[PDB]
Amino acid sequence: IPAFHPGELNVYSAPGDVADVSRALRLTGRRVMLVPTMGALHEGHLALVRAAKRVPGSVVVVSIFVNPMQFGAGGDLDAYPRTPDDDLAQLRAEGVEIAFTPTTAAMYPDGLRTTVQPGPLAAELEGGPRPTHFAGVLTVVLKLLQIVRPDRVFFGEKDYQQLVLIRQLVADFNLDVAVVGVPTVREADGLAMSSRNRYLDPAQRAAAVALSAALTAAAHAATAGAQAALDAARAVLDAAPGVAVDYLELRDIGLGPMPLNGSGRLLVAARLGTTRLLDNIAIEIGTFA
Amino acid sequence: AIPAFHPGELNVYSAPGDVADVSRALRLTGRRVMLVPTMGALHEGHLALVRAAKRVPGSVVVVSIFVNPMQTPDDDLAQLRAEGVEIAFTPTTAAMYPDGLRTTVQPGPLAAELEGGPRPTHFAGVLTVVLKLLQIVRPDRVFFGEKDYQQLVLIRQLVADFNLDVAVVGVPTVREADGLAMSSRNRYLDPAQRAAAVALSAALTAAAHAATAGAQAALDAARAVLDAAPGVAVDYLELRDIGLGPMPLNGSGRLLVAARLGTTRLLDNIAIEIG
Ligand SMILES: O=C(O)c1ccc2nsnc2c1
Ligand SMILES: O=C(O)c1ccc2nsnc2c1
Repeated sequence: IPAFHPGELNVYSAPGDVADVSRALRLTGRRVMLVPTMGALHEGHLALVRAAKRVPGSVVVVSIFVNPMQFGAGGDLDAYPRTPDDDLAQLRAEGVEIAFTPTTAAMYPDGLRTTVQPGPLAAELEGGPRPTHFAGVLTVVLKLLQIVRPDRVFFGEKDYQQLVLIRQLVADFNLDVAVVGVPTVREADGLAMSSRNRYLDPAQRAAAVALSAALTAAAHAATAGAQAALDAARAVLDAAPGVAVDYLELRDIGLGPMPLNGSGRLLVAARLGTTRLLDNIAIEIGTFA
Repeated sequence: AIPAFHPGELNVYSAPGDVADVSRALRLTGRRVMLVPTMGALHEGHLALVRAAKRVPGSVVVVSIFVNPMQTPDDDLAQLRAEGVEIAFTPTTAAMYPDGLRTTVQPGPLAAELEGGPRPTHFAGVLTVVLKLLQIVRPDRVFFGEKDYQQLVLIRQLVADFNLDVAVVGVPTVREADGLAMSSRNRYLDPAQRAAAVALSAALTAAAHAATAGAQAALDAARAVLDAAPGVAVDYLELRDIGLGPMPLNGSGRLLVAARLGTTRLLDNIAIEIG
């Protein structure tokens, strides 16, 4: 065990260090909560930390790691926002006791060798033109769960397809961890919080409200059935200046090889300039809404 | 409430949640959980894995028996009983794959080589079920035979690459009196094939002793012995480093062979020390 100073923020970069501290904590009965992040932390992340914190006897581990394997070549990786000074200040403000900030060399000492192969859901939606993306995400989340061995792991619903694939990973590999999905945190106008919102100029920021407006409109229209819901969202997106829709799809909650029944998820992805935004919402169809 | 566990008797569990609960409860009581994965049809080679697991102080031995569709019950169970194994884990296919084949493990490029030649997806299946069994049973140590050497290397890659907290223990191949590596396939060999099959081990041990004269003398001694046998179709005979990369100029390596006798595919491998 490296030093662990309770009541303050302990930062570990070595996987063996956080693994040893985590195990020692669990053996003294603390329940270890993991919040995996890519840093550039905002209130949507602090909502995950806060949910983890309110679990009785919890110690919270927040990982910060910009995982190269979920990024495609073509500039995305070098462009991802890195603000580590701010990130650690926020965690200290929140009373988090452990930040895990591994190096690429420590995570990938053998490059890409054994990896996770997701099911067919990973080839759709965000995965369509980024066919290796979710293999990257599931591989890193598997390693983070094995290093930290948390009791529960916390993800935002904003990246809903990712949350679903993570539940698949946990079920399919019999992982002994509870996956907690936490509702999206939104700006006062409805804009889903995201580290990539910083890339919208004032006009794009004004226009971006159309995603959440479209989704909320669709959720209320849905008393009138699926067609109405989808046509309401499309009309709102169509009225928004310079919002370029990539997909808008209504699916079952598990996103899967089941037809939509009464409860669904409506998902949108759109480009504003170069910035791609995602959002989604729970939908109840007809009698159900 | 934890399922029933009776110390000193064979406790059989078919439900993954049950063996998980019992393994967790036992480890908290000061036992060290040892896992021996098998596909049943047990022979002396499997009992040597059991015996290695049993000698760890505080051990409780978990033997899984599961025919992995992706890669006699009573008799197997009696053998485990006679060895004093306290837990057998006998899941159905449905209990292991309740959502079918969905998230799986993709091995590194080693899985494309050697055995991965005729069976390109074989090792994805083995690594997937191995990862699952490790997560269900969460053993301190997991035991595999050296006879499936490439499999063992790939397991060790799985464990390192996914940061798994288990010790992988490789146990030397158990052999018949004439050196033939034990395998349930040996029983299909007719008398002429069984007599010729001894060339695999004879070639390898000849090479291991010829290796004081260097790598080419070792390979040439092994080929000469295989060349002296009738009806032995050699699929490969390769000298690699101990992690199955390229053999270095000297130092430790491993020599692997595979051959077909009739319809039966046999494999064998041995440590080699170059010069
Ligand atoms: O930073 C996040 O929003 C985030 C969201 C999902 C993640 N999966 S692994 N690391 C992740 C980080
Ligand atoms: O029965 C065996 O010889 C055997 C050998 C290796 C295995 N990896 S998973 N299940 C396995 C079973």
